Amino acid sequence: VDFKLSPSQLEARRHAQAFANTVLTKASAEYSTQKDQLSRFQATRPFYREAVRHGLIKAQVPIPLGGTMESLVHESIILEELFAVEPATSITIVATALGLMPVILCDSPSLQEKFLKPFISGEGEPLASLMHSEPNGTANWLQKGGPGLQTTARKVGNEWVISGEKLWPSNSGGWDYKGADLACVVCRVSDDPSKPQDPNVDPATQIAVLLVTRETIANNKKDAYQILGEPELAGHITTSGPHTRFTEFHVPHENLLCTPGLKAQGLVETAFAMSAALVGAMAIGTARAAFEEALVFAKSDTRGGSKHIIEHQSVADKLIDCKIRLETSRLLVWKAVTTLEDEALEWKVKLEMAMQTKIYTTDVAVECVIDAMKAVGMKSYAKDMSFPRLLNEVMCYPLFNGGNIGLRRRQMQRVMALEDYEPWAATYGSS
Amino acid sequence: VDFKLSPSQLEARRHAQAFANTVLTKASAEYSTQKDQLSRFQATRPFYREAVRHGLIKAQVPIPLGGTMESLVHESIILEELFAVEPATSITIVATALGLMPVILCDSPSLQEKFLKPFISGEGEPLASLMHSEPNGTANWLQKGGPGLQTTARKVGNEWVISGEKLWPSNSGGWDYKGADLACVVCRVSDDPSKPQDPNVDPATQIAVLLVTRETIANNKKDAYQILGEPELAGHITTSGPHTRFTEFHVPHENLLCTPGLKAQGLVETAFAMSAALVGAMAIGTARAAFEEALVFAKSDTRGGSKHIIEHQSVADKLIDCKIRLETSRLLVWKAVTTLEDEALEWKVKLEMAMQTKIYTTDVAVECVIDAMKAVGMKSYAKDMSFPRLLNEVMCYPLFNGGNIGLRRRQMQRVMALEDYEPWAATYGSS
Amino acid sequence: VDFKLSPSQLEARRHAQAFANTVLTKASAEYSTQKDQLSRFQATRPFYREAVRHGLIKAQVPIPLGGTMESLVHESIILEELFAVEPATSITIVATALGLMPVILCDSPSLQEKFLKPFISGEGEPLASLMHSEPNGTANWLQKGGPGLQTTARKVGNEWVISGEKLWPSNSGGWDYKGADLACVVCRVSDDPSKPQDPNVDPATQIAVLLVTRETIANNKKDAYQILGEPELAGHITTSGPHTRFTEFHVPHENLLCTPGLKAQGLVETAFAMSAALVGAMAIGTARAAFEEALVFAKSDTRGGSKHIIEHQSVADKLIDCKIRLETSRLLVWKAVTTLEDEALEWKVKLEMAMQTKIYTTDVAVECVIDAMKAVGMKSYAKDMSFPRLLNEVMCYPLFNGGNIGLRRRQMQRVMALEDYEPWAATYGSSK
Amino acid sequence: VDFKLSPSQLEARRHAQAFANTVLTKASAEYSTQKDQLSRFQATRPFYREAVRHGLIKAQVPIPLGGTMESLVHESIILEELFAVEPATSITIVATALGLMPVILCDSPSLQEKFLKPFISGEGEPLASLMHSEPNGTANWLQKGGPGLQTTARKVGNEWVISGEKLWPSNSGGWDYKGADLACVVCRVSDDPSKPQDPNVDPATQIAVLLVTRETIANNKKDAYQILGEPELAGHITTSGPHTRFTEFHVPHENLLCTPGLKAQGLVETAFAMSAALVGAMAIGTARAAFEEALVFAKSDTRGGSKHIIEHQSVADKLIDCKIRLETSRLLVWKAVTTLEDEALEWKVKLEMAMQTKIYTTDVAVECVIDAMKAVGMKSYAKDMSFPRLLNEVMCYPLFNGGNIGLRRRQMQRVMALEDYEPWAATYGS
Ligand SMILES: Cc1cc2nc3c(=O)[nH]c(=O)nc-3n(C[C@H](O)[C@H](O)[C@H](O)COP(=O)(O)OP(=O)(O)OC[C@H]3O[C@@H](n4cnc5c(N)ncnc54)[C@H](O)[C@@H]3O)c2cc1C
Ligand SMILES: Cc1cc2nc3c(=O)[nH]c(=O)nc-3n(C[C@H](O)[C@H](O)[C@H](O)COP(=O)(O)OP(=O)(O)OC[C@H]3O[C@@H](n4cnc5c(N)ncnc54)[C@H](O)[C@@H]3O)c2cc1C
Ligand SMILES: Cc1cc2nc3c(=O)[nH]c(=O)nc-3n(C[C@H](O)[C@H](O)[C@H](O)COP(=O)(O)OP(=O)(O)OC[C@H]3O[C@@H](n4cnc5c(N)ncnc54)[C@H](O)[C@@H]3O)c2cc1C
Ligand SMILES: Cc1cc2nc3c(=O)[nH]c(=O)nc-3n(C[C@H](O)[C@H](O)[C@H](O)COP(=O)(O)OP(=O)(O)OC[C@H]3O[C@@H](n4cnc5c(N)ncnc54)[C@H](O)[C@@H]3O)c2cc1C
Repeated sequence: VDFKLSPSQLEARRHAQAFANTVLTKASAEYSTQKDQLSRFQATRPFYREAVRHGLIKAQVPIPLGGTMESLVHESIILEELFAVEPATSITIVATALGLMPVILCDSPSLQEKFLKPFISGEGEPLASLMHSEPNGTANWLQKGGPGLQTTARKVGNEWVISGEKLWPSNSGGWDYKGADLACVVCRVSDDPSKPQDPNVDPATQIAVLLVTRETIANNKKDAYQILGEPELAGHITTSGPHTRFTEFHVPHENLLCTPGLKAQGLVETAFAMSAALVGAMAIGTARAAFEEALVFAKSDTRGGSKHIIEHQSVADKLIDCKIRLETSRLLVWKAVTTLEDEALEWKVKLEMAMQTKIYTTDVAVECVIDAMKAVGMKSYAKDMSFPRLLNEVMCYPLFNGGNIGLRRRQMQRVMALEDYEPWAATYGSS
Repeated sequence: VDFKLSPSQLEARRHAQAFANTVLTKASAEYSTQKDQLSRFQATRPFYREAVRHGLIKAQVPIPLGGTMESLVHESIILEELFAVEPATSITIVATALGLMPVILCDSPSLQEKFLKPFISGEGEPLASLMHSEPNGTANWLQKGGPGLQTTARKVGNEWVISGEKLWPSNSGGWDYKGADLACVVCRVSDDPSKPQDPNVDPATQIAVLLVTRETIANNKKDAYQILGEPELAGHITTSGPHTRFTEFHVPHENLLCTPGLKAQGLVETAFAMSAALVGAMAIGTARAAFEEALVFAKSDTRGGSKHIIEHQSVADKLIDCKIRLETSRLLVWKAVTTLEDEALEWKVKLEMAMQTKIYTTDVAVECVIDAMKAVGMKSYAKDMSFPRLLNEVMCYPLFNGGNIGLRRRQMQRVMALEDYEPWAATYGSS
Repeated sequence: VDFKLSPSQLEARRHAQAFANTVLTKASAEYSTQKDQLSRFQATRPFYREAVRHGLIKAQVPIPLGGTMESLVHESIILEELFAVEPATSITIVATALGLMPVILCDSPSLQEKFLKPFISGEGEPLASLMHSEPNGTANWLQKGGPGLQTTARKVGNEWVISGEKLWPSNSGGWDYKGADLACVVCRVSDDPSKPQDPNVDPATQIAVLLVTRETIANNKKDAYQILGEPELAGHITTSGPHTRFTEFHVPHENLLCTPGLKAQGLVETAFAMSAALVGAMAIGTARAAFEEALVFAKSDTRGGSKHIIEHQSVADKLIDCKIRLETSRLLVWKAVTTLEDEALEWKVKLEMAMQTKIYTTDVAVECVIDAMKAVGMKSYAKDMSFPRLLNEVMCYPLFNGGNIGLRRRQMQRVMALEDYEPWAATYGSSK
Repeated sequence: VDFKLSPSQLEARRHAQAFANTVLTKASAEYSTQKDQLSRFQATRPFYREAVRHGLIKAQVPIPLGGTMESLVHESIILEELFAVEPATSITIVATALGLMPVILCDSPSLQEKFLKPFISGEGEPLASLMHSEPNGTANWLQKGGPGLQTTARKVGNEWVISGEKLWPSNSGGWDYKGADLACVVCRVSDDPSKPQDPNVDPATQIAVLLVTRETIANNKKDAYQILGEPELAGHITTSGPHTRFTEFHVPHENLLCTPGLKAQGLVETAFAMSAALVGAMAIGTARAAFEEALVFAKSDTRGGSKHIIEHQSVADKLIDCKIRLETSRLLVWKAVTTLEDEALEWKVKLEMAMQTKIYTTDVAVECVIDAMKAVGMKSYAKDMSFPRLLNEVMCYPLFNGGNIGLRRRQMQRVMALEDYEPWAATYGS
């Protein structure tokens, strides 16, 4: 076993660090003045432009598919460096990666070649979005006997017709509310949308993913695709994840990602299991920023006494606790992405590892920031330090990309409950 | 041992509820338009006027002194209800109450009579402020061999001169920066302000409190009292606790609160101990709002499944923990304030009890809000729910009114180390 | 709202401390030499005898029933003091109180006179036991469509016939495996125990509670009542809570506590709700022993340093955390028992408050002992300090008297899910 | 970066599992029958003899020194599997390993050849002990201004004379109270043993380590080495770790491990930093055993309901928390022992990683056993299940090998305060 980093992993970090300090630091001046989420998203566009120019969007796509992604560990290193400085724009890149994911993961070379083309080109500001989440919630989307997804699709002649709404999909409306360059819209197949899901059919068998571009939207009536709102978020205030409504929205059959059913469900699951592991690097960056600020304060400030506050056992204990959390978190992330990439392992082993990573890293990032604030004391509470930003940003992570309580713990529980569950298969091999 | 609320206690609750619901619910429409801390604070003035009209500022002064304060339990119940709805204005009442505490507590009926006058009157918008906090910190203000406080007073004729800076004390500059109606100003006595605090005298013997009114500020040079800045706070965005420089600020010897030394220190200590216990009522209110919003949602939203989410064991567990935290917190506060009102108990017993309460209630209120958010899920992260505001507001409590790590734990630690410490004396009497 | 203790409350404390110090401290010399759980329990009998002679068994019964119990706060005070010193015997008093509770709680003056008599007499060592728990578990006993209690009862002639097994109930086989003086056996009614519980009958309608005395077991054939085993416990090593089998065991109709069904269930629930609140006083006692052993040590020992270890912030933070846990716990127990005594409040309100109390106090006591051990350091791991004993003892509380995970949180969850749930009813009263 | 185990790491696992199953499972029948720490310890001798015969004492010594230790990850793997079955004897192997460390780590080929020889032989049941801990405690043993260690040493001609008491060093008195085969006794230098440590000299500059054998004990007066007492322990009931008193105990100058001072302290510091990391494997072993037992139970028992209790979210949440604690702990331990083997990293980087690991893994292993018990419920409280044993064993770890509160957090805080502290040097290089 090995923990050493290669020259190009070391370079990937140097490059991501450089980008963060030279480019992303300048972003606050532009978005801090805007009146709302959308404007603050729009003021972010030139920084996403620079990220594309630096190859960061191209690096969200595997090498065999024309991108530059060297590995999932390189990816982890990049995300942590970025989120250590400024989640603005950084969150657009990662939201774009998710959106590309069902396409990256399908076994259809011609579909990939067409749809990933803008994203590997090294230019523009193309945006991808995985449109899964809904106003009514999705923790229970695969629950047999339940409502199911409220965005449905039916086949009409040689087209699919989407009806229903999405909420929260990052990047989905695009820069101008005329759409992301690529959106993957997860639908429940229903022939009469006003009929409840059949309580006797397994919900996973009814799942379709329909690709939807700016062109698809142009080719529809204006009212067929409405943005009804843009949530005002506690943190990550520069992202866009609108409330969209599809009313008799027409999509070409050739935009069906694969055959509706368990394969389509499996592509969503694998995309979201991969983000589950990666999202830990986001959490580590944010909490690393809280820890490093507090550490530098504690080593340079006596707080009106006769020694630096790091010499007080209780200040030390908090920073120790922060340190341990960050350390165990990065290890777990790296273990998990490395598990995901191992072709010898059963999916359920990869899935379980990814769930654990998401649950642990996200919950523990929150503790890390709060402890860092407690250690710095009253000064962490005013906006001339980073903490107020960090505090709101960190609380996203346990909630988002499938909430720990409703989704990730339930997915893990389900694997653990199977007869053939091998707890240590990712470590000690399969028995 | 009895827990039953009196008719006067239930009236105070009803009364505080009616004020919060009819008056403080309107506050937000006003201050959300303003674009900085002071603008927001001033927009709060009409609601503080209303609070004086409802007699809330007068309810802060005991009966034997012309105010209507019935008991500390009444006060606990009042603060809980205000904070469960709106910390705007509510925070001003409490900051005013802290400001008046040292006057309320001193041996001197003529000073009590002259300075409390505008607060017991029922008219105007009088503000008070107890000015202890400094830019360099205060956790070590009483450390022997330390630099002590940096706000110092010297005796020059029939006057005291103040040199130094203050940060954070809420209300200190009044509505307009011409000063609070009654500021107490905790000072280190130094004949030569440019000489370091002598490392050989207990710092608690150099303490002096000087009463500074809007009049004193008018009877001084325009450059003798300056507001250097106003912190943009993470939460409690409508409060004012600015950066204040005293340069050659002249104060009448008659405005001296008591004898410099252990008595002056004891007065600051007794004031901050009372606020330590009462701060838990603010923290309970903020957390109670988080819990009840989460509870109402759990009991009425299925989150796209077949049953209300409270029916999920993991969701219920979160709410159970919130509930427990809130219940133990309230008991501890009521026990704390009762202990402070008992005249048979030594001071160290009331101190230790008050310290516990500040530490517990404020740490646990943060947990309660985060858990409530986790139980609600993604929805809790947008501003059509209260949680974003509550999260920011709740992170104030472990940090403010003497942070737990630096101040309250060491105050408690000092007491427990004393040779004659009786841990259970507030419960089973002294032996 | 008022926290002062009365002279009679201060007397209950003094009396219990004196009892614990002078009597209960001699018990270890006796039970430590014994080779198994039963022997350790038997070696405890002289100390239970002394408990009776000090009237501690009579203070488990209300005054209106000929007992000397003054209140539930008095009770809580007494239990903290006893558990702060030694849970041997102390556990037997409280097991007995639980076993007496269904009888104490019924509305049947003649049964009370009859069955409670030996416990109010100040004589002998009479044992009671609430026999509910079972080999297969009880967290799901009331689950519609589940198998339900495996101890069943059927009426034959003017008698009931008990079939099946209990496990865990303290005192249940009495001093000698010939039975507690009074056991309340919780059964599910069933005419043919070979048949599964009916999945369309609400389980709570099928509950029965049968009084089983030493007289009742003597009147049965030898193999109708058998002790099959005695669990060897991590802590509370001197308590007895055996594995009992009933095979065709005959009980007289006159010993049925009340009509089978919801009223039987309500009796069990009420008793376990009361014990839920009082179990917190037992947790408080154990943890307080830990906190105080550590506090003393921390202010007497420098651990080769120049200042007493209480003077290190990390050590203080532990003790501060222990103290906060003990103070908040005690407040909650007094709040809960006080709420339970409040006639103006609905059952749901009392139940919820008791569940919280059990959950909080028992979880947090564990933490309190572990932190105290961490504060003292390596020395806390050797049997010449109390900690090894306290750590095994404290882990019982979250698991026993209805575990927090399977039972108590489920009970509280269910109350919280009711449309008419008022969270602060016990503080601010009901909104109609 | 790589997580894959080599063929020989998987073989070391198989070998440790098989030995734990075929041999260690029979230990309890012997020691349970016994009445006190020592007799329980002595009842363990045949199982150590089998550990030696299986090559396990030899695998505690590096290959350059004639042992068979393949690497510190192999070691981590070996200990995890041992402690997941039975800590008895298992503990004796690691106490021995620690007691050999300062000889393994010194740079003195003649001391190494001489003192490591019994332990690489494959024969007997030789024991080693690192005798550092004392009745008055050791968290403050390096405190300038303090009393310092209370076992002192002074030079008399061409020998050293030891004066003081040790408490807790596992194995120290050997099997029969006539001493470990090798003990490394750590003393403070004091010409006058009744004189208080000079408050003006750095205590680290006065540390000495003296090698004591069964022969050094034999060559002394009967009453110069007294075993005063044997603590009865909450768990790990089969170890010996006596209260020992040296009164005028003569050691040949040649048995002095190195030059007194910073270097002797450094040998002790490195030995305990290595153990600080490996001690995490033990804690994983105990906690894994708890977790596996609770998992098997939850997947096959309905607790009188209609479904396996693992289908209840509250139960699954406990097992998810245990699983996470174990997974993070193992990753951390492997990161730490690897960090320690990296010649390119400075010591303070290695120290800090090791302290993190001891603190995290041992704290978290406790919560893991307790959460496993709570998921299982009442039945976990009785001795027909493993939990009562596992509960007492697991509380050893946050407290032993330098307790977290007094020793390991202070060693870590001290590193974090240095001007040159690089938090991420072990991950992102210097
Ligand atoms: C809304 C609001 C209202 C406020 N109202 C008032 C008011 O009315 N009047 C007033 O005077 N102040 C007020 N303040 C400030 C408040 O009282 C703070 O608690 C005060 O500034 C002291 O801060 P601190 O406890 O973080 O200590 P600091 O001195 O700032 O220390 C900072 C941190 O350093 C560490 N530290 C320092 N010394 C030690 C030590 N000896 N041991 C262990 N750790 C140590 C601790 O981790 C501590 O948290 C207000 C602030 C806010 C935001
Ligand atoms: C910045 C940001 C980016 C986002 N990116 C995307 C994106 O790119 N694409 C996308 O599709 N979505 C995205 N989302 C949404 C995000 O992925 C959410 O996690 C998602 O909406 C599901 O939320 P939830 O986990 O709270 O589930 P919900 O269905 O909203 O359930 C909420 C809560 O109900 C409870 N609950 C419900 N069911 C159960 C159950 N069966 N068992 C136990 N508890 C239960 C839990 O407490 C849970 O937390 C984003 C959101 C944000 C803020
Ligand atoms: C000293 C001592 C004294 C005792 N006194 C008595 C007594 O006087 N009378 C008596 O009858 N018993 C007594 N007991 C037993 C005690 O009351 C136990 O709590 C009882 O056996 C039930 O145990 P349990 O809560 O673990 O439930 P179990 O039914 O055994 O379930 C075990 C575990 O399964 C899981 N589980 C099962 N169902 C669910 C669910 N629906 N949801 C979530 N999780 C679930 C939980 O993790 C639970 O902890 C005593 C035990 C001891 C050690
Ligand atoms: C099975 C077993 C095997 C062992 N093996 C060995 C061995 O082989 N060799 C050996 O030498 N020892 C051994 N030990 C002892 C073990 O290494 C202990 O950790 C050691 O004695 C140190 O104890 P301690 O950390 O509690 O510190 P102590 O000095 O005993 O202090 C105890 C407590 O005091 C407080 N404290 C003291 N100073 C401070 C401080 N400055 N700051 C904050 N808190 C402080 C802390 O809370 C600490 O936990 C063994 C013990 C056992 C049970």
